[PDB]
Amino acid sequence: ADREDDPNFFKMVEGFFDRGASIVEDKLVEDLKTRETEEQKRNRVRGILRIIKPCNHVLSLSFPIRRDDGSWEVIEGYRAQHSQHRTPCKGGIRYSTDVSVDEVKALASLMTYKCAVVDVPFGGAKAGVKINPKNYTDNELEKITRRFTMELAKKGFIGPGVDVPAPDMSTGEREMSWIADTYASTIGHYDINAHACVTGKPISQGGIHGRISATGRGVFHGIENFINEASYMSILGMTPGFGDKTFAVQGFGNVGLHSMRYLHRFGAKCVAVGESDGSIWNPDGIDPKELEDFKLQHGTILGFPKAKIYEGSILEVDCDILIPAASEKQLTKSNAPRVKAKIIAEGANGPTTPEADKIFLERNIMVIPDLYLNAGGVTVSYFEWLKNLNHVSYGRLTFKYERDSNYHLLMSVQESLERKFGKHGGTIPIVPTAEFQDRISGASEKDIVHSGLAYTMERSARQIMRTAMKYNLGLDLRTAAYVNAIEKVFRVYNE
Amino acid sequence: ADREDDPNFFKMVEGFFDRGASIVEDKLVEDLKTRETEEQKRNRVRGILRIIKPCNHVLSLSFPIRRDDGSWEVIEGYRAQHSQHRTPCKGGIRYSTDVSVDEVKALASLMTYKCAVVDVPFGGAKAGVKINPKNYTDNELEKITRRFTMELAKKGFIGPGVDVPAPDMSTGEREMSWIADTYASTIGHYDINAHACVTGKPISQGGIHGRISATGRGVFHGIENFINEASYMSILGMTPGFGDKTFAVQGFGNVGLHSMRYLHRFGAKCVAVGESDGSIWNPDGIDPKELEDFKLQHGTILGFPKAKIYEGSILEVDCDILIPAASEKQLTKSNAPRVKAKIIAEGANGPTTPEADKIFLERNIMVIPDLYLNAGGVTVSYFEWLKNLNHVSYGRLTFKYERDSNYHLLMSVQESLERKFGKHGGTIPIVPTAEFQDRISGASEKDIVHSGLAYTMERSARQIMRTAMKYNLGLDLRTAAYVNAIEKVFRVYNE
Amino acid sequence: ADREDDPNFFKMVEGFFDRGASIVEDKLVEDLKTRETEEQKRNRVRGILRIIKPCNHVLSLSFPIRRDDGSWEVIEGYRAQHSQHRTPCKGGIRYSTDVSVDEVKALASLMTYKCAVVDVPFGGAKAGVKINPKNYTDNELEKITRRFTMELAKKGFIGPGVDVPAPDMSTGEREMSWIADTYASTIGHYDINAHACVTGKPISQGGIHGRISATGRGVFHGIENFINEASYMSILGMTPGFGDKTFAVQGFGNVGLHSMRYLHRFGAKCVAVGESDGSIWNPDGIDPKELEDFKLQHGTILGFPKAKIYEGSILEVDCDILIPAASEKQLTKSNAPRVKAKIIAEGANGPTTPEADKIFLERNIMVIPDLYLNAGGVTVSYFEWLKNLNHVSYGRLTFKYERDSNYHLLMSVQESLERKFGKHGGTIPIVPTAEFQDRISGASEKDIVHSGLAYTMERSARQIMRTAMKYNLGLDLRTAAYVNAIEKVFRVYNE
Ligand SMILES: NC(=O)C1=CN([C@@H]2O[C@H](COP(=O)(O)OP(=O)(O)OC[C@H]3O[C@@H](n4cnc5c(N)ncnc54)[C@H](OP(=O)(O)O)[C@@H]3O)[C@@H](O)[C@H]2O)C=CC1
Ligand SMILES: NC(=O)C1=CN([C@@H]2O[C@H](COP(=O)(O)OP(=O)(O)OC[C@H]3O[C@@H](n4cnc5c(N)ncnc54)[C@H](OP(=O)(O)O)[C@@H]3O)[C@@H](O)[C@H]2O)C=CC1
Ligand SMILES: NC(=O)C1=CN([C@@H]2O[C@H](COP(=O)(O)OP(=O)(O)OC[C@H]3O[C@@H](n4cnc5c(N)ncnc54)[C@H](OP(=O)(O)O)[C@@H]3O)[C@@H](O)[C@H]2O)C=CC1
Ligand SMILES: Nc1nc2c(ncn2[C@@H]2O[C@H](COP(=O)(O)OP(=O)(O)OP(=O)(O)O)[C@@H](O)[C@H]2O)c(=O)[nH]1
Ligand SMILES: Nc1nc2c(ncn2[C@@H]2O[C@H](COP(=O)(O)OP(=O)(O)OP(=O)(O)O)[C@@H](O)[C@H]2O)c(=O)[nH]1
Ligand SMILES: Nc1nc2c(ncn2[C@@H]2O[C@H](COP(=O)(O)OP(=O)(O)OP(=O)(O)O)[C@@H](O)[C@H]2O)c(=O)[nH]1
Ligand SMILES: N[C@@H](CCC(=O)O)C(=O)O
Ligand SMILES: N[C@@H](CCC(=O)O)C(=O)O
Ligand SMILES: N[C@@H](CCC(=O)O)C(=O)O
Ligand SMILES: [Zn+2]
Ligand SMILES: [Zn+2]
Ligand SMILES: [Zn+2]
Ligand SMILES: [Zn+2]
Ligand SMILES: [Zn+2]
Ligand SMILES: [Zn+2]
Repeated sequence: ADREDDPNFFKMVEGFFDRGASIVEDKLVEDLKTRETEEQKRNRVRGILRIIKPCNHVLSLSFPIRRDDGSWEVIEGYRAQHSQHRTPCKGGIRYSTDVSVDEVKALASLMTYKCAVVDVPFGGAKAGVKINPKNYTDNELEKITRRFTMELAKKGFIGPGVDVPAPDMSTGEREMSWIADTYASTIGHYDINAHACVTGKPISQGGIHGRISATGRGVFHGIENFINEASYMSILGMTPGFGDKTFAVQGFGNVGLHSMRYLHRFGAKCVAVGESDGSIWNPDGIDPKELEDFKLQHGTILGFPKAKIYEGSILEVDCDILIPAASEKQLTKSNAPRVKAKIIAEGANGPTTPEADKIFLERNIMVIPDLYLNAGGVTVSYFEWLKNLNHVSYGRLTFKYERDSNYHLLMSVQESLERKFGKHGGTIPIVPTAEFQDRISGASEKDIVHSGLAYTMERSARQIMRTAMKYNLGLDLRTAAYVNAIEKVFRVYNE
Repeated sequence: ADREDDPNFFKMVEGFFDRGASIVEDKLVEDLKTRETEEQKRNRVRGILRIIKPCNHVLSLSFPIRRDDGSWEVIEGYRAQHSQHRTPCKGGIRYSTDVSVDEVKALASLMTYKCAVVDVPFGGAKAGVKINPKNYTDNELEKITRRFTMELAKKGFIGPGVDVPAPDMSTGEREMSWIADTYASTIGHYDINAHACVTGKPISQGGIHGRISATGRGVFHGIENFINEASYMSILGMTPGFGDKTFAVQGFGNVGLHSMRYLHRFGAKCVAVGESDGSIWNPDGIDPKELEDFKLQHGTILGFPKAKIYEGSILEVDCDILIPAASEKQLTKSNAPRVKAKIIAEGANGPTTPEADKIFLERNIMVIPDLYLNAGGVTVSYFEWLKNLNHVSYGRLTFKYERDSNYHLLMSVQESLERKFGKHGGTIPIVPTAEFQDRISGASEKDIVHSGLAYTMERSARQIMRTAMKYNLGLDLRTAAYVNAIEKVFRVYNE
Repeated sequence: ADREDDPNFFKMVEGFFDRGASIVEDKLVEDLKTRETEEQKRNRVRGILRIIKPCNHVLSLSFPIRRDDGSWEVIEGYRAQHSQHRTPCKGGIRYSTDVSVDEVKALASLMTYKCAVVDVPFGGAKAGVKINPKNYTDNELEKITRRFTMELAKKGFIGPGVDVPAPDMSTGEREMSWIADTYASTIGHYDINAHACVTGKPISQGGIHGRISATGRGVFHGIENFINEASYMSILGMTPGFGDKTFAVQGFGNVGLHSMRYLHRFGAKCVAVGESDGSIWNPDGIDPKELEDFKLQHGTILGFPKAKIYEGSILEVDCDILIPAASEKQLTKSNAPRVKAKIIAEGANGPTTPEADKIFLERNIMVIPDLYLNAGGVTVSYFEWLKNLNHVSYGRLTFKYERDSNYHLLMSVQESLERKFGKHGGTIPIVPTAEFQDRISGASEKDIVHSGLAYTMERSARQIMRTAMKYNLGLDLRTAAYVNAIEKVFRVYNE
């Protein structure tokens, strides 16, 4: 959404993909042990990547909606299913007038690779409805998200075993609660797992802890996994830890709000927030809760008391971490050289262009790629789907057993020691640390979503770092991610 | 029975609901953050509350049977589903002549509120067939069970993801076995979950441990949690603990007997048991096992040696704990004044009417409401359903692994204690407690049923107790319960 | 093919089953509660058994294939399903020219009793296709197994909850991956468990760790569980353990190879390998990894540098353990007199005829029977089917949480101890041993596969031993197995 650096979104991801695929093409051919080796392996690798790139299924919908004034409006909509190498497909629904089959094809291709980076067992899919939800009433929105769902279900583009959606820009809990309900009510009344047909749902309708803040929490973790690796902080020329540093977020939505929230909590200082109508600034810090508070009461952030209204690209604030948490293609050729930050935390899906990437590369700015950084969402989504399939709130059946097993464990160590040091020690009590006391009943659902997220973010950071160093990609972390993703997906097509 | 206090079962439970519905009314109202405020909320609340109360679907059957002698007899039956706010619906099949669409309706609703109290994710449901089983041969009872399953199946009132029935009065393992068999042999031949279609099954047919005795056991756990609470035991004027307590039991069925078994087990003296033809009595104690033996032997509890035949309402026996475990509407305004017991443990479904509830409160008899006490049934039926869904005996895959790990964990405390106390300590064997040795391979199925039930019946007892004290219901435990059932259900309907 | 002791495979297996039944007939009768005592107790038992013996269903197939050369070829095939007392049926697919309806029938019956022995909740089934796989192309072997999958799909002889096939002779990962796909391509396109329709799948395609290796790994465990019971090695006249031991293996396929791997890993010297074009032999040891490389490089074992072409029945090689791991009816009345080994571990399916079983009995030769010994297969098959159902890799969500739990757990022992022993201890570190360090995150998938298998095999080993002694069967391990399989399947037969 720019001027003279606005590449076709799908091809822009194909561009990233194609790059990380030459980095491994040698590795893939060497891997494949096919008896007809040769270039008849080089090419059967060439064939396989050629099948991965294009979305397998796209469905373009035109369906009518009775507006609230009575009039009829033909509402446009698409869901692309990138890959089935794992079913079901996974990916959000976006309500925007930028929605096009190519944008939605791209977000789709971005989603399989996002799930490969964090080893989430879904092929990618994405959906968009070409509307601007500020122009519609809640009742209209409901009328839309439901009719969109009925069309998806009858053509096989939603369903717990075939394709599971999620939230995105201008969608969220509410519209997730609608989709779930119209599918379960119609196409899947007999389907035991009907409410696993979409993620992002309200806690009470089958959703999971922290799903709303999930993408932003995972954003904090991806940054932490690098903000603390001195290997890179050296190459950057700045010091480890969050306690030093300063950041600005583009976008105050589910991603941005929660990206701010957590970075602030662990010490970092938010100097600048912006949305589609302006940006505010104050190097002394902006408290996410006051900002949020103000945002909720005023429909905008502009004119926040404890900050100035910043004239100028927030992308170009003076800060250490810039977090694009709005939409795509916001860091482009023309404005990359003015970025002033050292780290670009890609909250959003593909907010930086290939050619901004190259500016950042040689300008020694670390772009942490969307592929990995915003996969907090699908992770905690996958957890939500898994919650649905399992039909049990994590911990429920085992809390009392482990609280029990653990005192009996602890009591074993007590008794053993008292058996030996009869009265020299006397009564050796063996009791939980405050922190083991919290852990003592086993993981709760909240427990699993935080730790399982961390585990994923730290592990997928690692195999990005291990892969970045194995190929000397330096700060080009993006293509390192597409290397692991291309790697894993090819494996499925391979065997 | 009772002819002057025979309220229509559905409206009666509707009453209990409404009551609890009022005390939350201000709470629910202030919770919901709807922007359109003031009293558009208060309507919203009794608007949602007005959808909860009525049953969504009720299915009336008339189907023919060929009796043994060769005649044709027509059997009528019903199944009511009260909610789908949780899929599937859960609820028993009862075979009595009292069955009417209405009692099946009230029973179903009761099941919805029940599962809410007890955090089981099922909407309530219930069936009934208008036969006295006693009057049919085993072969006939089979035909009736099967054809009634086919009717429920075709019209979609049974199925693992729609509606999982279960036992009730005059049905047990045997019948569920036939239900599960004709379902899975016809409609379910393809369902990987065909045997999750019903619960209460023979363990050999998909059942779970202790599902027969599970509602009895949950009765005990429910009584215990209060009887061991000094706050209520002061108010009630009785000693904490089961040691000094005497109790009587109306009904000697699945929940009748096993309630006796577990209460007798932990120290309570069962002085009297009743059935549909009379009661027996002995304030020196009746042993469940001897009584069970005699009953299976002579089809009647009457004429049991070690206890006299008690002339009169066993409900009115002198005792600590009165446990209705028969049909509904047995403690009424007629006989509520002269009950004698200080704790009513509603093992049966809706056994004390609201008129009695009133007397009991200002008499300061404590009523543990069926809502919370007999949920030990679904809770294990929920476990059985979960067992079927997972297709593994709990523990099977982890027994050895957990056995080994605890051993190496224990070993690490040892090798570390010796690493410090070189030889003044010597060799310090760290060994499992006899009880941690039982708990060393991890929880078996049995362990999950026992412990999961215990956790459940207490976690729910606490938030009942907490809600009694927050709204000063004192001993109106039922009203706190519905207050919690409502609060949890309402949360679904609006969010 | 033995020209004087070739019983019809099905009847032969019926004999083993008959044998065991008359042993527990008195047992089944006495347990049977039945009011109708007497011998109408005996006759229901024998009627039920009369139901268990015959296969419930057999599908015979004729379907044409157009060969690579463009000619038309009528491929015959079979699937028999023997029991549904557990759904789905389980059992391998076999490609051979021996595949007859009677052979397929026998193998399927062998599956139901096999899973009964190892407590794998599957009725048994088996399919063959009457082809020499050596005589067809990869392309032709795909058209065949794909069309066979379609024939099996459309008549209900494959489906994740109806009948889950798996590998067997001349089938493997590559065929399973086709079955799985062909099924999930078509019929199962909406099935959330389409990929659980078959086991043996590649790991990237829903397979499980070590399932190729699973069966012989259980052959190892099953031998191990017997080779270490002094009671049985006494009777035998051999030393406990693998230390000094020596074995020959008929068959070098998926059972033969890994049986030979694992036995070799834990001591034993493999002295003969054999296939269908001959045997090799070397008393001083055949290293399995060597023989694999040579096999893989030469498509045969004959002329393996480190052994001599053995001439003469591999079944009569001098060794401690003879392992038939090929086809059935290898050890027959003609050559059983000449077998020389003391433990016959039946990794194959039905390798030993009944007349040869008799000879082995009175020769004091312990045949560890197929029924139990090669059930490592289904068990790990079971594990993968569950893997597919649970849609999560084992441990994924709990690793990080368990790590921190154990560290705080130990940290609790540390600080508790330091609180007592102020400075007379000083700093009392408590750390994981090396072994508990490996388990400190919880069980990985392979962890479960390895310990789950081992658990299953030791437990099943025991209940066979337990049965043998109680029935004074001594070395008739087979009848002990059938006696458990009959016991277990019966008792499901309750209405
Ligand atoms: N769970 C999720 O929702 C996940 C989201 N993502 C990605 O992160 C991005 C944001 O998602 P989310 O934050 O949920 O969407 P939301 O709609 O919830 O929040 C959107 C934010 O972006 C701002 N914004 C949009 N366009 C611009 C612009 N051109 N210039 C400045 N600010 C702008 C909006 O401001 P205004 O309100 O003024 O338009 C708002 O602050 C998307 O690209 C999404 O794909 C990644 C992973 C998961
Ligand atoms: N899982 C369950 O079974 C659950 C059951 N409940 C409730 O428990 C109650 C009993 O269930 P269950 O015990 O399974 O039924 P059963 O058929 O198992 O046995 C019921 C017993 O109650 C007796 N009885 C019935 N009505 C009367 C009466 N009016 N006066 C005296 N005795 C009577 C019967 O006597 P006879 O045999 O002589 O008729 C029989 O002995 C039911 O109301 C059920 O809804 C609640 C939660 C779970
Ligand atoms: N999961 C499994 O695979 C399980 C298999 N089994 C049983 O084990 C046996 C084979 O399993 P699998 O290893 O999969 O079969 P494979 O297809 O893997 O080949 C087995 C081996 O047997 C050899 N062989 C075949 N026929 C003869 C013969 N007449 N004389 C000598 N050697 C012969 C083959 O050599 P050639 O190539 O020359 O035929 C090959 O080395 C069957 O009985 C099967 O049912 C038991 C449990 C599970
Ligand atoms: N937008 C917003 N979300 C919040 C706020 N406080 C908590 N949350 C989110 O609400 C969900 C539940 O929060 P909590 O109940 O406080 O528990 P939590 O897991 O500690 O959540 P976190 O505070 O993010 O770590 C989490 O997703 C939180 O991120 C808030 O002030 N604003
Ligand atoms: N009718 C009857 N049931 C019993 C008896 N003993 C146990 N049960 C129930 O039958 C099932 C099998 O009993 P057990 O295998 O001993 O299991 P358990 O959990 O240790 O038994 P309990 O703790 O007494 O419930 C359990 O659900 C018991 O509750 C009995 O003597 N009579
Ligand atoms: N056919 C064959 N299988 C092998 C060979 N080496 C290992 N495997 C099997 O392939 C699987 C993958 O091996 P690993 O990742 O090393 O796992 P593992 O659990 O340590 O396997 P084990 O060596 O049997 O203990 C396991 O089932 C191995 O048994 C081999 O040389 N040939
Ligand atoms: N749409 C979000 C999350 C998708 C999901 O939760 O499935 C993303 O870009 O990753
Ligand atoms: N009908 C039983 C519960 C049966 C079940 O769903 O398992 C009750 O009223 O609580
Ligand atoms: N043919 C194999 C089947 C194993 C499986 O089901 O994977 C056996 O005899 O056990
Ligand atoms: Zn349409
Ligand atoms: Zn959280
Ligand atoms: Zn009908
Ligand atoms: Zn029990
Ligand atoms: Zn056909
Ligand atoms: Zn392994």
